[PDB]
Amino acid sequence: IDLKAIGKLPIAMRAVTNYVCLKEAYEEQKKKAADHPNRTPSIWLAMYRAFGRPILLSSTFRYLADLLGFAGPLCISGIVQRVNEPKNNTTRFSETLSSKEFLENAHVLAVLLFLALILQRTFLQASYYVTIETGINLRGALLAMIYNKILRLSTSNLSMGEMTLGQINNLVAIETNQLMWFLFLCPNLWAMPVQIIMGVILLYNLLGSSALVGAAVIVLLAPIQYFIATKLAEAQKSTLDYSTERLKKTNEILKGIKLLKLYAWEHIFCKSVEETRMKELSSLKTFALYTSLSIFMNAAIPIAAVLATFVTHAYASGNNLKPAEAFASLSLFHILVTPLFLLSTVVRFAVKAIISVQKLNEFLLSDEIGEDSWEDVAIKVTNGYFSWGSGLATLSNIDIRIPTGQLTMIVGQVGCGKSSLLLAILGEMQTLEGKVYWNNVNERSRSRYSVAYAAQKPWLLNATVEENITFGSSFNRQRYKAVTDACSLQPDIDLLPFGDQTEIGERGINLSGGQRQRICVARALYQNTNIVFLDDPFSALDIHLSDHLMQEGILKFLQDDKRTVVLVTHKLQYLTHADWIIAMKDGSVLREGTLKDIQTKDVELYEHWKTLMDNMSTVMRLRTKMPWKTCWWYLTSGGFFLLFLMIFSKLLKHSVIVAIDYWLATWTSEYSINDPGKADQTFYVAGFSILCGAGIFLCLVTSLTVEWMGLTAAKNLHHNLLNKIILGPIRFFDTTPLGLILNRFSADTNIIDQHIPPTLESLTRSTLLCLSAIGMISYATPVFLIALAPLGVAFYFIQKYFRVASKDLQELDDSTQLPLLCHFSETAEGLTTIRAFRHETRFKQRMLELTDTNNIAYLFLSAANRWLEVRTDYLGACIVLTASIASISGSSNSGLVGLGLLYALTITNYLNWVVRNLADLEVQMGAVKKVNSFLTMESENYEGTMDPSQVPEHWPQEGEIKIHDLCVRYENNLKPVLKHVKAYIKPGQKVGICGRTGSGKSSLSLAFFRMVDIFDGKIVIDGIDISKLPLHTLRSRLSIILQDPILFSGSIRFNLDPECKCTDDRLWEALEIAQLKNMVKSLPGGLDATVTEGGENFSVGQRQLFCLARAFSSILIMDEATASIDMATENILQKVVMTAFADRTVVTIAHRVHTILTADLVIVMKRGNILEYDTPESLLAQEDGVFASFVRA
Ligand SMILES: COc1ccc(Cl)cc1C(=O)NCCc1ccc(S(=O)(=O)NC(=O)NC2CCCCC2)cc1
Ligand SMILES: Nc1ncnc2c1ncn2[C@@H]1O[C@H](COP(=O)(O)OP(=O)(O)OP(=O)(O)O)[C@@H](O)[C@H]1O
Repeated sequence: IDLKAIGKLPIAMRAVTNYVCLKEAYEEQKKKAADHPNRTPSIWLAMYRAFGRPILLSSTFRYLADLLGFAGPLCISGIVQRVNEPKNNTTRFSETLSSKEFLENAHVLAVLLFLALILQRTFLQASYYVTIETGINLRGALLAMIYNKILRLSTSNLSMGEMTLGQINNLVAIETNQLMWFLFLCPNLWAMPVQIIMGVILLYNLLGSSALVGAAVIVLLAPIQYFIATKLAEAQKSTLDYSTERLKKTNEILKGIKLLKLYAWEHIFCKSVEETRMKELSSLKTFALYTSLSIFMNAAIPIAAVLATFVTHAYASGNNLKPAEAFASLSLFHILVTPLFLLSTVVRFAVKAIISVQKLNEFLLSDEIGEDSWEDVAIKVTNGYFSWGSGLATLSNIDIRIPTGQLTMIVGQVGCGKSSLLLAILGEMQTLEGKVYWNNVNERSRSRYSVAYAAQKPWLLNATVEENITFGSSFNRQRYKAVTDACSLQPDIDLLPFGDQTEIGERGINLSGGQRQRICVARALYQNTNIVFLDDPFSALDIHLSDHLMQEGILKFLQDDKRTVVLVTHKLQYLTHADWIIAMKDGSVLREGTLKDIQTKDVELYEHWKTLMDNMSTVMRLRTKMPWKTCWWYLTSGGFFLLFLMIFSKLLKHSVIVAIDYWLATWTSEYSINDPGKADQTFYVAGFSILCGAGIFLCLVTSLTVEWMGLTAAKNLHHNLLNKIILGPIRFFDTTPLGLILNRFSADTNIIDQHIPPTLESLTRSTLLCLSAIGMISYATPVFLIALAPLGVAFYFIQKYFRVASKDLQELDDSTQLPLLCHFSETAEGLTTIRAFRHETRFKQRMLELTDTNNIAYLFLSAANRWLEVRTDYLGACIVLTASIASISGSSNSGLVGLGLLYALTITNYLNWVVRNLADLEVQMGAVKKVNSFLTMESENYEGTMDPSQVPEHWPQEGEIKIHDLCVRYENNLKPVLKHVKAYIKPGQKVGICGRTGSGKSSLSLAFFRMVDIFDGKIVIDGIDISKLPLHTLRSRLSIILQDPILFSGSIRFNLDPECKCTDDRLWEALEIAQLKNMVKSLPGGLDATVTEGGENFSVGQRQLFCLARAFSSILIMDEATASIDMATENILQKVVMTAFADRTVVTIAHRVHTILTADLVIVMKRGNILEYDTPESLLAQEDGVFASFVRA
């Protein structure tokens, strides 16, 4: 694969030269515009003179190539002119003459055509290859500048709080890509008239008069596509917004798989979501319509146009048209039509580039100056003003110099200024107004080169945690491991699948806010030249009974070391030696003292405080013809007249166009001067012109056919997913990550909706047209059948090479763009988190490598495409020479040679289209196959003769269930239980019972979750067989509680999705529970209130589902309250007793006394499962019952 092949030109245009050009251009812009500061409000009027890398070579070569190409058809006309044979009556001598008769000879013209074709193709490809190699550089430059102005300026930002991710939202991939594409496409806009005008002049010169009327039609046909563009863009935007709504709803739905997999809300939660898709589907249909129409515009106008000219042929009154006069005219028409689509694309591209550059100028001209205005002491200020950045009059009359090595902490939660003052001390905040002085020596950035900082708003790297803490220094096990073990991350030690080197942070493994603050303080610890600066890091993530432990680890770490260590915390848990304190209240620090010296000043301040206290052979070797069978699956299944109608229609239209050409040949076949006459002018209008309507009609039908098929398949494919995974087995869902499933649901549905149809249409059109042309060229000369056989056949092998080669390069590209954008994700996301960490300049060091490391692969892919195009062009030129030589040797008639040469010139260009479309289809279908293999697989059957049983909510025998006795080793690949634990429970057991870790999880999962070979045996449960309960409805009757009850969506506003028009959820079944009372009884949100992905965001009064409200099932099952307030848990227990009035039986799973302390009826267990029934807890102590529980009792 050779993912990182070579930089091979990092000096040329990677990082250094890009800045060396763009910065100088900016300097020239500012210096010149200084004279007219506001008379002319330009932005990048000097963006022309930005590089010195000329683009004039591109335009010059392009103009030369266009002239040669447009000349070619005149050579075709010459080669057809000499068809008439005027000999046997005059054979001039013309001895030794050179320029006299060198022109009209056929063979010399043919060789001229070959030379011109090769030269034009080569010049064109080389010129815009060079242009692209410059474009890439421009993109690198623009990015380098956006970073230079976003890194060392965007730290002290206060207006940016309106949109904190605006930069990483705009400049990520919408702007730079737009500018790179527009630079690579500019020559078309600059010199497309150089082709249109030239073609018009040639057509007027050789066509005469009957064609201009039929010629100027296409010059207006192109604006039809330019007009369709806007509507297509609007439809795409609407579809994108609907897709965003669908994606958010799907994320919410899929986030509760284990919760909904058995409750009464399994399928229903997707109902509207399904409609959502259908709803969104409607918008997609609208977009498809315009696209299909656009294809008709591109598939009909030429034919139509030429008919017009031939209609105006009746305005010429001539006998007929010389076959050497109109074949070349049609060739010119078929050549002119190419750059018009480029022009139409440029119509939108210019607007996109202008918008992007203006947005970039506005962003990079937004308070970026003044947001960075430039014994180890820094602070001596006599300011008449020290503004909170933009906010003036914030710190008036501030003057303080802080002796080092102190615990300076102005503890205060209200009006403290701890963040404003903390940022303004080290100069990182714009409080420099007035006069500021520093110490007599540093041992001009305001004396802060020895700073050290830790998070106040948490921050985690998008990489390994160990990387997140490496902090740009050495890394050896001794000091790092000692610091880590001072306050060990044991839960993080076991939870990370590869240690601290495993996934961590955003788009990685999650981390808690307490752990986040610990990580921040630890990365503060593993820093050198420690003169640390903190701004109250321990007011929220308080280490319970460990904040003192953390401060003692830090004691032996730095407070027993020679390094200034401070903290600006407000907590009184670690208040020992909290000597330094201030009373700012919108003022500077005017207080400083020892532990009791503050009481000397005797402020009401001290006293008051007390009162408030895998293999390559299985990937590469099987990569050849990768999607074939999957493509057959794609087309066949969901194709409404996929090939019954659309294939036949496409073939009919193509053959009809070929017959139209043959009819054009027939109309002017041989009657040229055999009959000037008056009745021979309109003979063939029923043989040639009468078919013209077919050319404008038949294709139009096919213009929708392919697209229509795709639309149907999309809905069906999407529906299949919902059909497949409406409900599923718990093993896979508890095994695989959620992100991959969400990606398979979203990205692949986008691909199948948007990109497959145009690729298929283009590939089919190219293949069929090339085949038709090959057939014609073989007809006109038998030798052509042999003559066109070998070389292209060899090309076939070469074709196969590309059919893989660039794909792998694309594969490299497919990953190459992942990291670099994340860089622009990180530095900006921490707009202030990386303010003054003494490594700001060092941020460029990695970016300037990444940019080149990616643009190198970009250029490699471009070069591969260029080589493919050149090879196709030369193969076509060879085919043209062969067919032309054969036609001129055979010399049957002018019509045959004209048709052959025109079709060869047509086929010259379609090979690149065919190859590119083949690659696109292969890659797209391979992407489809990733989720098309799991299209409808079913792994949870339901085949039971369970008779109709009423089974109301009544409790038969208090839910007596003892069905496990010496449980066997479980199976069915669903996290089996791998031991033996006989089960024998207490029927009338109200309160919960302590349990061992060995079987606590197994029992918790065993309350309702299915299993085959787990604990089968003698059973007495529920009055119906455990295995014979109906799979249609019985599983809907169960109930569970999540480990830490999280209901992300509303689940209250629309909680009456099943048949409950109870009209009592307001205050009768919920307020009495006293946990839902806060959100219901005394709340104005109402019976229709929702919280976005929150089970604990806005619902703190009842994190668990309201048990009484659901009983406005009958079996209640508990879990492990990981983050529940003990008082609230006791209140919920009182509500549980209120429910027990209707239940009087509850089983729970717990291993700690905090959840198993209130036992009223319990059992005496065996190794983790209940062994016998016994109320007394002391009896359980004598036996093996509660010894592990006794470890706290
Ligand atoms: C100058 O050009 C044209 C001239 C005429 C017409 Cl009517 C269309 C174009 C055109 O289409 N565009 C403008 C400029 C342009 C862009 C790409 C190509 S390319 O050779 O097809 N290369 C790729 O597309 N991708 C590679 C792979 C990695 C990404 C970047 C390069 C060729 C040219
Ligand atoms: N991003 C911001 N938006 C609005 N006001 C701000 C911002 N940053 C600072 N301020 C202002 O600066 C003043 C000083 O804030 P201070 O440092 O006391 O907050 P804090 O004590 O860190 O907050 P917390 O107690 O939650 O940690 C506040 O009155 C606040 O209005």
